[PDB]
Amino acid sequence: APDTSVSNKQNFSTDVIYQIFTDRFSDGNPANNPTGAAFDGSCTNLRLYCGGDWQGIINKINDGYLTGMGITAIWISQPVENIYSVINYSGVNNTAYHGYWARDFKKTNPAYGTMQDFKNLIDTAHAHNIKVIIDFAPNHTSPASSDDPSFAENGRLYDNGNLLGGYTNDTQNLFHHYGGTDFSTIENGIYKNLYDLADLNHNNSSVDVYLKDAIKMWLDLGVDGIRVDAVKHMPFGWQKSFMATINNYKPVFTFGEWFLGVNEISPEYHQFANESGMSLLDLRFAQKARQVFRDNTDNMYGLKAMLEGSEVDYAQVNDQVTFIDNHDMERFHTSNGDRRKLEQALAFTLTSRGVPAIYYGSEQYMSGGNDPDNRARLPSFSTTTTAYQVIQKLAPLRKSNPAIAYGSTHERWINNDVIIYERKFGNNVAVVAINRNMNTPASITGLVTSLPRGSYNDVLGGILNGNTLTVGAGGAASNFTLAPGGTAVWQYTTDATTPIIGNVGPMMAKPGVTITIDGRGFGSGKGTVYFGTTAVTGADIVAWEDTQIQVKIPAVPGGIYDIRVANAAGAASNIYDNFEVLTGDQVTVRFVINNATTALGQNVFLTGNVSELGNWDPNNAIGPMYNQVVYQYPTWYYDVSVPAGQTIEFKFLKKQGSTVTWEGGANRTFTTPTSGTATVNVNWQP
Ligand SMILES: C[C@H]1O[C@H](O[C@H]2[C@H](O)[C@@H](O)[C@H](O)O[C@@H]2CO)[C@H](O)[C@@H](O)[C@@H]1N[C@H]1C=C(CO)[C@@H](O[C@H]2O[C@H](CO)[C@@H](O)[C@H](O)[C@H]2O)[C@H](O)[C@H]1O
Ligand SMILES: [Ca+2]
Ligand SMILES: [Ca+2]
Repeated sequence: APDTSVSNKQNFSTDVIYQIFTDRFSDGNPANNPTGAAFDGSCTNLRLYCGGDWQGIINKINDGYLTGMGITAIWISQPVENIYSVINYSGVNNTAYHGYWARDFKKTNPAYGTMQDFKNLIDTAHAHNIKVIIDFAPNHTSPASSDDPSFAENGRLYDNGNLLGGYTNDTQNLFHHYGGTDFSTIENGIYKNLYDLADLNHNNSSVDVYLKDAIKMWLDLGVDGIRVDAVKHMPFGWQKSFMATINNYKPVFTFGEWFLGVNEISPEYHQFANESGMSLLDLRFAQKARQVFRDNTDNMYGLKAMLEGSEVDYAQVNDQVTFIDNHDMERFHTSNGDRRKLEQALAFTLTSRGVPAIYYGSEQYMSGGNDPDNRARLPSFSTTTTAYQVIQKLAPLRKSNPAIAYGSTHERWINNDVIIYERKFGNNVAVVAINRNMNTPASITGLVTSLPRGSYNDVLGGILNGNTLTVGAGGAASNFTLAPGGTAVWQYTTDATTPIIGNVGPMMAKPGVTITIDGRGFGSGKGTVYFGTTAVTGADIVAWEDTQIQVKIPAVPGGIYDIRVANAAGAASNIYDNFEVLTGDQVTVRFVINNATTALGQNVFLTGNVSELGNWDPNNAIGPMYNQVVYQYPTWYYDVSVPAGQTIEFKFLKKQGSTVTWEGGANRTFTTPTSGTATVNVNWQP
């Protein structure tokens, strides 16, 4: 199948995602609406159900509203059954319209529809070449007070109708009971409760296996992607085993949100984005795009520097999901805001690297403050707004032009208010020019591009005051004036003759998993795939064609490998790095060490003899370990993903700056479980 086929569940950079709060989009079946205090058909109380469902999305795919726009992926609210309570917080009533207060991850939320309606949604979407991404929030169940069991449904968790337990009188320890987080430390935000949400305990084998069987079920129903909620609030080691479960079973694109405050970007934000096996929502992209296109708190050098920083500080910049607003921020379009600012921000995101997500209602110029104001029902299904037409013209180029789906980003011209960047992949080119200044025309001189000679017509059709670009010999464009607010897109596509890899998915799996390598110039004759120096040929390559290769991972040692393709004539591609071959299936083990006293700046880490523990390299050791909430200093603890069913050797070590202090004595050994979790409790060997 080609790389752009709806069948490619692993990579999404040729797609445009439309993010739908299911309840606020379209009520196609009123019979399923919540009644009573839980419902507000006028949708003026934005904390209640307004009635929107999966038949509403099916109807908007069928009648062409979403396909007319060129949307190839929808991201919907979490599909699982939620609590039915109307909770009153300080006079204001609240319901699970949002889908985040789960109670059974194996059933659907009936307000959205039945299992047959979810299947009709998947088959309709797929028959119209639309991929379906779902939210999945394995961090917690719902609001609960252990002191007051009558509040809400007391965090209760069910398994396909069978009650597993509640927050009050949790004798099985399905949940954490450390109090509520004050967000002071990452550790404090993982093991304590977020607000009043019953925090699930993933170190309990029953919660662990349940959440993994639950996501496999949704993979079997045909979903094509998962957005994992609250990744900043769950142990990294448990998330790595959760990702391994998906990838070793039916790998689909998975991403989450590490939230960063205004310009406060974290290393661990990037660390996790590189280590976990999942992609992140690009907060830095959205922040800078609002600072430059919306609030004018920074200028085009700020935007250039963020686009320059991302290509090198993300391992997979093509898997980062970009956006300009979403459910957690004020809407980009404000009341006194010029609509052209939104239309430029949209054209920028749709032609920029990554996987673009469009928040529902953007194209209908919705405005609103933060939650719940940014989640109003969308007011209209007009197919003639300028923003609808911008998406309609640009979104197809993700499928048709490999430079927008996969290419590099190079600023070809810039000043305080203007940027012209080129996107490049092999022979394919796209150039985009944006003038954010709404009163001054910008005089463009000396623009050089990679386009061949020709008179390129603006793909946007002049809608955002764009112009034709006249390109001469050597990519030099003749000068032009970019209109106030002007935006133009020019492109050229041809076949590549050489292999170029644009994306690989999944990026972490064990031997024998089929990975998808997407790009151009692979050719129709089966060739060779390299994991490091290891050649994979013939029947281990499941499918080979010019834009897509599907190949089984060879039985190589666990660790990080570079991938490379050679077509049937021996021409080799660029190197796709940072691919993690896992030693096998994973389980998360908690490691606890007592009597490890440290100095100022000295922390405890773990390493051992498998790639998952860093293969005895102190710089690739796991940690720093934790020591405040589940256990207190001098006892340190940490949840680590390790290969299932085998004996690993390992040792702990303290590290302050460059000095590694190893504990003495002999190496420790431990035989990991086949599934579920385990705890290892040891004492510092001097
Ligand atoms: C819990 C969230 O924490 C971090 O993001 C916050 C961030 O701290 C704020 O500064 C920013 O202004 O808003 C973000 C959303 O609160 C973290 O990195 C996020 O990834 C995480 N996001 C999730 C988590 C929850 C799960 O409940 C959602 O909240 C919902 O639950 C509350 C309480 O039940 C409801 O009343 C809300 O209406 C729901 O949105 C967040 O929206 C989601 O983004
Ligand atoms: Ca309904
Ligand atoms: Ca947690």
